[PDB]
Amino acid sequence: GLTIEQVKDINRRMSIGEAKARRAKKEMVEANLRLVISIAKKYTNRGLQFLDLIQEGNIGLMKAVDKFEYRRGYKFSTYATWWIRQA
DNA sequence: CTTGTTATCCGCTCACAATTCCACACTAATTACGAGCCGGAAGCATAAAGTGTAAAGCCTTTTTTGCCTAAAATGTGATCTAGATCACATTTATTGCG
Repeated sequence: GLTIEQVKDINRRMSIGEAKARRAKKEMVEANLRLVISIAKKYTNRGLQFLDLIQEGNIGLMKAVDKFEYRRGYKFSTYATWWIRQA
């Protein structure tokens, strides 16, 4: 129900906001890889290998960083490790 | 003097255990719990057309039974001729020999 010319304008500016945020979150999911292996000692030999253990650990950190609020009393080193041990 | 290829050396990843049967005896650790949720099935009686089972109800055919009796098979024993029986004693005829 939109013009083929203007419909592109809506999406072209969405790739700008998601890009400035994506690259900005690539620095938090790289310097915090030490916390993933830290709590990865509670689910070692059980049924899944260690190589596939930090798999659900890295995906969890990338989820918490997105739903994180710097304007909140709780820090990140505690709020992020919540979704990690959940995956 | 500097440069190259080549030879020797090392540590490394790599490929690589072969005399031949059986018997007896023995053996395993670990991820926080509780409340709420949807799940399968506990096997419940239901009910129907459909199916295949299970009583025994008179017919017909087979098979054992008891039957009757007309006609054929079956002892009676004392006398009497045609038959049989043993053992191993002595007499007889067979083919040749000389």
